[PDB]
Amino acid sequence: SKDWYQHATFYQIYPRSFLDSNGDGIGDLAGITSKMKYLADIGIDATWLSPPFKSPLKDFGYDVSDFYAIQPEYGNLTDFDKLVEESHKNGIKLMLDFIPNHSSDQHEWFVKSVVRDPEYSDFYVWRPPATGGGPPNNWISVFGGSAWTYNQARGEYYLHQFTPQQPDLNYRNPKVLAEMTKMLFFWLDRGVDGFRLDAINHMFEDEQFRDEPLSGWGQPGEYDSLDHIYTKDIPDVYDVVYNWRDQMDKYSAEKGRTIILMTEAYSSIEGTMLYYESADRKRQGAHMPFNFQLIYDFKKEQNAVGLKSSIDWWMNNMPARHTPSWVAGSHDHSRVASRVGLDRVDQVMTLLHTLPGTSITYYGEEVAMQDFKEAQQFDNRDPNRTPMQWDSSTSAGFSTNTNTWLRVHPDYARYNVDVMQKNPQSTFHHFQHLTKLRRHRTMQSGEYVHKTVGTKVYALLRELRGEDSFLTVLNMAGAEDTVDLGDFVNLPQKMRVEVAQPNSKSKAGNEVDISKLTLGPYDSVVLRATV
Amino acid sequence: SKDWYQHATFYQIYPRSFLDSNGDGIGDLAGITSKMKYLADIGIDATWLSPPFKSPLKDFGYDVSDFYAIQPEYGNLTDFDKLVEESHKNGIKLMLDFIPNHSSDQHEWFVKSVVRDPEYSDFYVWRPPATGGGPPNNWISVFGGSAWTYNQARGEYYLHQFTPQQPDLNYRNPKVLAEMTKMLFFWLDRGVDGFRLDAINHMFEDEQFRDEPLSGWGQPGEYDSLDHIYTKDIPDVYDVVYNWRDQMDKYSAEKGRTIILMTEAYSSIEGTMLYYESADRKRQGAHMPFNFQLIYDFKKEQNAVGLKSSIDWWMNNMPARHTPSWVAGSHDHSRVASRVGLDRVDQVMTLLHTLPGTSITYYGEEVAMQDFKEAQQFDNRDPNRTPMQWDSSTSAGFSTNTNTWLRVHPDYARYNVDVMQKNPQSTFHHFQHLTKLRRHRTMQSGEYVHKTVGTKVYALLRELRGEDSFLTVLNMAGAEDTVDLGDFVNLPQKMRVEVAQPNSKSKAGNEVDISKLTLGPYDSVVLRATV
Ligand SMILES: [Ca+2]
Ligand SMILES: [Ca+2]
Ligand SMILES: [Mg+2]
Ligand SMILES: [Mg+2]
Repeated sequence: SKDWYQHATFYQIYPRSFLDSNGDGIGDLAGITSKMKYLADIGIDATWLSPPFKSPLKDFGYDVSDFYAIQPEYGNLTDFDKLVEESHKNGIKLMLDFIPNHSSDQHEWFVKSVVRDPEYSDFYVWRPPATGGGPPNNWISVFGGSAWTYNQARGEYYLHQFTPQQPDLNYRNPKVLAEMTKMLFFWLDRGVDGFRLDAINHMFEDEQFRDEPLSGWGQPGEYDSLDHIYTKDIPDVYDVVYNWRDQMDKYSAEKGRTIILMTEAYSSIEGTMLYYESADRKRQGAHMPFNFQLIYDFKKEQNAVGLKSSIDWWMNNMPARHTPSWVAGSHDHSRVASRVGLDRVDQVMTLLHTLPGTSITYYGEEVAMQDFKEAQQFDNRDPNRTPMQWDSSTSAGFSTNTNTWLRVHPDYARYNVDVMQKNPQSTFHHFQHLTKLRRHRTMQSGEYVHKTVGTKVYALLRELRGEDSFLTVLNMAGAEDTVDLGDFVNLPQKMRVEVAQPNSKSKAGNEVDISKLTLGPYDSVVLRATV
Repeated sequence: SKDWYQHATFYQIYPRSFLDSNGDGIGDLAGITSKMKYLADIGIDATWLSPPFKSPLKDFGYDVSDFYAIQPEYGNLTDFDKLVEESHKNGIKLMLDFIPNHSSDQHEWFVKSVVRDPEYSDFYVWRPPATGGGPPNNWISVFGGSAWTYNQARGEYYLHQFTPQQPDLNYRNPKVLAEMTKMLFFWLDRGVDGFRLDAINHMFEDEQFRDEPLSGWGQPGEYDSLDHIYTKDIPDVYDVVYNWRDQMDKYSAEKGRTIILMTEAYSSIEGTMLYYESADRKRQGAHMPFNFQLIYDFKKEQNAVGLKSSIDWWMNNMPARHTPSWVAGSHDHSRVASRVGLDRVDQVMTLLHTLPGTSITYYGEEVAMQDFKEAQQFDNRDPNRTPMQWDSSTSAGFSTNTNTWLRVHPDYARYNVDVMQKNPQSTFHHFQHLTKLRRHRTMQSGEYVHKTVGTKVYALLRELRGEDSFLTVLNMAGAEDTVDLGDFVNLPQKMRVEVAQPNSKSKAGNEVDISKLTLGPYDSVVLRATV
C-alpha cells in the first residue's frame, strides 16, 4: 500500500449533501460513515472529504472559523474518528481538504487580530489606507471588487483574495506557518491519509505590495483586468509545499502508511507542474496537482483530436516518473450530465477510469446526477451540490425530512442508487464495471498508447507484458460509424468486449472484429485481447 | 513489393545541382545516373526528381515550356531512360515532379492561346478587364501583386497564381485535363514510379471569379490580406486527384509495379488530409500528402512538448490506416544546418528516420550542407540549392568547372562525401547508420509510442511483437542531463546503444541503464531491447 496513490479510485464527498442521519435535512458525518461500505462496494478506495470544519458557511466550509473543530450539525471529533475508522475498515483512504490561504472572519484569530491582540495581530495582512485615501493598492478579489476591506476599529485595510469573509493568513509571519503545520499533524494524528491544499497559489503576495499591471483586457475592477504577478504563483509557495511534503514523508515512515498531498492551483501549466517537483528535480511536492483538463476540454462538440491533445497537454508537460490524475466534476463545477448531456456521462466514465493513473469521481456522478439550477439559494455552485440521490423515497433517501438544505433534483426517482442497481444496463452498473476493471494490473500499471482513428474516434490502449491488453474506444460524434483499429499494429483482429456502455453497439462478452468495429452515437467500449 | 511506399527512404535530387558530367558547371541527367549506386549505397530506395523538363528557368523547372521534353543542358529522353534503368537496377523508385497548375508563358500552348488559336485559346484563364478598367477581380499572386496580367493583343487579362511567366492552366476545360493526364501516362510508360503533384490546391478557382474577402491581416496588395476561398482548396481538385489515383491503381495492376501519388499543398490540416482520402472514406487520393511539420517546428528553441505536439498534429489529424511521411528540408526551404545549426543536423536525422512511415531526405543533408546566402543570383531559394558536395577537388567534385551555376559553399572541403566517409564519427556515417536501421522490421512495421521525459527530452519507442524494440531519445536542450526513461513501462532497465550521434554521451554498442541515461547537449541515440 506504499504506492496506493499511483492508481487510486477517488470519490469526492460533499458532507452537507451526502447523507442526513438525523432528519434535519443536512448531511452529517455519521451519514457518511454509514455509506463507506457502499463506496467500497462500488470500487472506491480513497475519498476526498470536502471541509467539515466549523464554518459560518459563507463559502460552505471553505471559510473556516476553527481549523480543529467539526461543524456542529455535521457531528463532533468522535464522529470524525468513527468515520476515519470505518473508512479504513472498508479499505478506503481519507484525504481531508486543507484550507491554508485564509480563515473565516469569524475565526478567533481574526476577531483578536482586528482589536490588535499582539498574539494574532500579524496573523493577517493589514495595511493603512493609501496616501490620499483608498485601498493600499489596486489588487482585485478573485470574485471582483477590491482585494482589501477597511476596518474602522483598526483604521486599516485587511487583505482578502477571496471574499471579505475570508481574510488571508500571513505566511510571512513564521508563527502562521508553524500553527497551520501543527494543525496538519493534528488531523494526521486522527488517522487522515493526506490533504488537498486548497487555493495553494494564492498563499504569498508581493512583499512591497506593489500595484499589479493591467492585463490588456477586461473592464476596470474586474479580476481579469490585472496581470496577477504579485498575488498568484508567488514562488515562495513552492518551498512551503516541498517542506510539507518532506514532513509528510517522514511522518509516513514513522507511522507505516503513505500520506499524500494534492494541490489545487489554477495556474500556467508550468506553474502547475512545479507542484509535482522542482525544475532541477531536487524537491518533491504534491503527489498529484489537480488536473482539470477533462472538465475544460470534454465538451459537447469536441472531437477526438481535441480530446487527445487535451490529454497530451497534461502528459507532455508532466515531469517524468510521476502520477497523473483525472477528474470530470467537483463541488466547484457544473455536473457532467448537465455540462455534456445525459447521453455522454457513460463515455466520460469510460475515459476517466482507463487513462493511466488516478481517477477522481464527484459524488452522484455514478447515478448520472444533474444540476438543479432552480435549487440555488446561496451560491452559483448550489445546483451541483444538491443532495445525493439514494432511492425513490422522500428526498431521494438523503433524509427523512422533506425539506433538505438544498432541494433534491425533481427527477431523482429515475436517477438513484436503488433504481439503477436494479437495472443491469444503467450508468451505475457501468460505473461499477469500470472501477472493477481498474483493479486489473494492466490498468494499474500498464503502458498507454493512444491514437485517433479518424478525427471523430479516440482510442486508448493499455498494455503490460505478461497480461491481457485493453483498448478503450470512444466515438466523439453523435452518429454511428464503423472503424478500422488496425493502426494499433500489435493488436489481434479479434478482441473481446470487456465493457460496453449502456447505449452501445457492442455488448459485454461478445467478440468483435477490430477492423470493422461498429460504434453507436457517443459510444464507448473497452476491448480485451490476449497478446 | 506493393507497399514499398509505406516505409520508403526517399531522397530529393535537384537536377541542376547534383552532378555535372560535362564541365559546363550545370548538373545533368548523366551525372545523376552515375550516382544512383551512391544513393543505394547510403540506404536510399526512392528518389524525388525535381522537374528536369524544358524550362526558361524563371522558376527553375517549375515553369515548363514542354511537359514531354528534357531541358537540353540536362540531356535528352534517352538520358532520362538511362537514369530510370539505372535507378531500377539499384532498387530505387523514381518519383517525377508533376507540374499541373501552370505552364511557362513560353509553352507553345500559351503562345498559341495569346493569338487566340482555337485549339489552345481556352487552355488558359482569360477574362476582360473589370468594368471601368483594371483586372477582372482582386486576386493577388502568391508572389505578390495582381494574379492577373494584361495582354494588349487579346485585350484581356490571363490568370497566374504564381509569376506572370506561369499562366494557370484551365482545368474547367476537359481537353486540358485530358492532355495533362495523357502526359502522366507518357512518363509512366518510360518507367517512372510515381508523381509529386506540385501546387495541387491552386488548380481550380471560383467559376464566378468573385472578389476574395479580406482576411483582416496584412497591407492592401499583399497575398496574406485576402482570404483565399476562391483561389485555394476549391474542392473540385479532390475529385481530380481521386480519379488520378484510381487510374494509377489500374495502371499498377496492368504493369506489375505500384505507382504512387504525392501531393504538395500548403493548406489547412483538414484540407491537407482530404488528399489522402475523402471524408466518407469512399475515395483514395495521394498515398502521401507532403507533411512539412518538422520544417515548421523543429526550431532552435523548440522543446520536447512542442516537438511531440507537432508530430501529433500530423498523426492526430490523419485518416486511419494511411502512411505518414516526414521531411526536414527541400528545394524550397533553407537547409537544416542553417535553420537549426550544425550541432543539430544529427538529431534531426535520428528523429526523421525513426518516426513511423516514410522519410524524405534533401540532397546534401547527409553531409550537413549549409545555405550559401552569398551565392544568391536569381531567387531567394538559391542559397539552399548550391551544388552537391562530393569531395575536396575543384567545385567539391560537382564539376570540373570552377564556374558553377551557383557558387559552391566555401566550406566544402570539410563537408563532403569523400572526407566524411573516411571519418566514422561523421554525419555521413550517422546517416547510413539510420537508413540501415530503417530496414529492421520493427522500424518498417512496428507500433510507435512517444512521450516527453520532462519538457526538454523527447523519446520515441518502436515495438513489434516478436522483434526487438528500439527507443529513440533526443535532448532538445543545449545542456547535459541524465534522465529516467522508466515511464516506458515495458522496456528493460538495461538497453544496448544501437545508434549514437557523432557528438553524444553514448557510444554505439555500449549498455545503458535507462533509469539514468546521460544525454549531452542536443544528443540523440537509438537504444535496442532484445526480445
Ligand atoms: Ca494569501
Ligand atoms: Ca489554377
Ligand atoms: Mg488503485
Ligand atoms: Mg522501406
